[PDB]
Amino acid sequence: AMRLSKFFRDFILQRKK
Repeated sequence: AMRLSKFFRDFILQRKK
């Protein structure tokens, strides 16, 4: 699974507004 996928995703979800 990893915490990577979510991690930069957590970057992503804020980038997409």
